[PDB]
Amino acid sequence: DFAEYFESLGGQVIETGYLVTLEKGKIRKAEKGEKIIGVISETAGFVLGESSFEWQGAVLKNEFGGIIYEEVTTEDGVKFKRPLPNPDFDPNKNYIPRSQRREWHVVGLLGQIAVRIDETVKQGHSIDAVGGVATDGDNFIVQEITTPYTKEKGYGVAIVLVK
Amino acid sequence: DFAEYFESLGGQVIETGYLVTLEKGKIRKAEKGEKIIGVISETAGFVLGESSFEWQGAVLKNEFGGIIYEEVTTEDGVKFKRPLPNPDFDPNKNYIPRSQRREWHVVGLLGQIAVRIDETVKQGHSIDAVGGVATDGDNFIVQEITTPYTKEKGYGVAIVLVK
Amino acid sequence: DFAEYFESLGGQVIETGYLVTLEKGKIRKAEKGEKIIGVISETAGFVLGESSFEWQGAVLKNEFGGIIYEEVTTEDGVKFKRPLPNPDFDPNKNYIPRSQRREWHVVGLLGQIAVRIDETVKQGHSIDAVGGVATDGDNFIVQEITTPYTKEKGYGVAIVLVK
Ligand SMILES: Nc1ncnc2c1ncn2[C@@H]1O[C@H](COP(=O)(O)OP(=O)(O)OP(=O)(O)O)[C@@H](O)[C@H]1O
Ligand SMILES: Nc1ncnc2c1ncn2[C@@H]1O[C@H](COP(=O)(O)OP(=O)(O)OP(=O)(O)O)[C@@H](O)[C@H]1O
Ligand SMILES: Nc1ncnc2c1ncn2[C@@H]1O[C@H](COP(=O)(O)OP(=O)(O)OP(=O)(O)O)[C@@H](O)[C@H]1O
Ligand SMILES: [Mg+2]
Ligand SMILES: [Mg+2]
Ligand SMILES: [Mg+2]
Repeated sequence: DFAEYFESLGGQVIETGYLVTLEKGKIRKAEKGEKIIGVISETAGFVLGESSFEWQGAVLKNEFGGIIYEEVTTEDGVKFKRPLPNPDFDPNKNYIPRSQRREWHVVGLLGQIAVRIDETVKQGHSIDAVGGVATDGDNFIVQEITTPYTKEKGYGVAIVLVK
Repeated sequence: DFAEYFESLGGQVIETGYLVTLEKGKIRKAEKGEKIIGVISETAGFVLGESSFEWQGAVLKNEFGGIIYEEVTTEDGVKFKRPLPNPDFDPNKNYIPRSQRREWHVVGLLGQIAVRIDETVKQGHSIDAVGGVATDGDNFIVQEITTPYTKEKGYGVAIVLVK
Repeated sequence: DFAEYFESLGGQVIETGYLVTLEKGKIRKAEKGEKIIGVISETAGFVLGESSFEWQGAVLKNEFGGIIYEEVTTEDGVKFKRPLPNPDFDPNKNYIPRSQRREWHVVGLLGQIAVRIDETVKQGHSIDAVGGVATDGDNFIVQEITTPYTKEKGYGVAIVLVK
């Protein structure tokens, strides 16, 4: 799937397959009526927001998150743009990537993503969520149930085409 | 466009430009009312699901399609994770990529994608599908008709912005 | 965000953060009721349509934008496909990339994108657009207001999750 890095609300840890929603700029399990933005994913071929690499703040950024470049002038003026390092930056601090912190999740936003399902979910049918687990409903299109629902497990797994 | 690999229902071959839908976990031409998931595409800059590379099953995967890693222990315990090869795997078998099998299609899910249109389709207007060909309707936004509809050809081509 | 290159309608220049729509196959600021296709973006990790590289026309393309390949035959017939150069192509012309022309914009279509907001926009709430600036409404989900609305500036900045 195509995915993005998001932060869980309580700094929780939402296991893969649960449908997720936003509350105060963070992700949690999705209940009914609530809008499903995606599914926690381990299958993502393309994911945005993994500063992996350097602290997300190493360079300053404008109001729209874009790297602020200073314009440097030289030999009667060859001009080039170079990034504008943060005042708060610390090379004394040691950086841990987002794919190693626990508050950070890979959330799949588009494509075939495997989802936790209940007994209600059917092939060729849409879905809602309660407890973050899928249940027959209004959204996306269930591709195929891949590991069928059992009461002992509490869940099954279907591929849903999230768009 | 941003796209994904899908399998056609009868192991068919759906030519590029046709709008497509799902039936029992596979793709076919899209008729009316049916949900359009995408368009067969030759313009995809980013496509998921092309194992290209190795048999999709070389390594085992959990219930959510994610690579199962075994935890290996060493000199009083340096620990690292290594993939867990399939029992069914055969290095005696010779592997053909998905971009060479005929049941596998590049399906464009997001972005400007060229679509087969009829006489009804107009600029700045939405679309439906019948026969997999576009027809004036409710979905997406027709960017521009690029090769206008003729009865002799049976179709025209418009760029649609699929989202 | 995941983004695409688009051309502005009057060959304008739409600054980053404005919501945008289509009119006659081109982008302009989005007003009310109109469909929001995206937001001008400087944060795009993946963007399609930047020929960067060579004139978009160097090679010929079929009716669906896909590279036409000629089939070449050799020593009793090893066959390979090679691109089919345009009649109109000029190696006497010198090529300027799309990321340097002014009519070409990076439009973010999916993911967390920073957007210009008014006084009305709230956290956890949907949006519409007037003047291309966000205003409380029906679309997407406002993640967090990052630079709060002031009358003196005329706008604030919120992260919206465009899908
Ligand atoms: N001022 C700083 N200078 C350099 N590195 C920093 C700074 N603040 C935090 N870090 C790095 O970030 C990690 C822990 O802080 P944290 O990443 O939670 O801050 P953050 O700015 O909110 O980033 P994120 O949004 O990725 O959580 C450490 O790996 C540390 O190296
Ligand atoms: N058990 C196996 N071990 C190694 N390679 C295999 C195995 N089964 C199939 N293949 C490879 O897959 C190709 C044909 O089988 P096929 O790919 O249809 O199986 P599949 O597992 O359904 O994969 P896909 O979902 O890509 O079709 C051949 O290129 C062959 O090398
Ligand atoms: N016939 C041609 N042969 C080679 N290069 C060309 C040709 N026409 C335009 N260009 C290149 O394109 C740039 C200016 O023309 P322009 O790109 O607007 O044409 P275009 O085909 O509409 O491309 P785009 O859709 O990117 O605007 C120059 O950098 C020039 O090198
Ligand atoms: Mg943080
Ligand atoms: Mg198969
Ligand atoms: Mg042009």
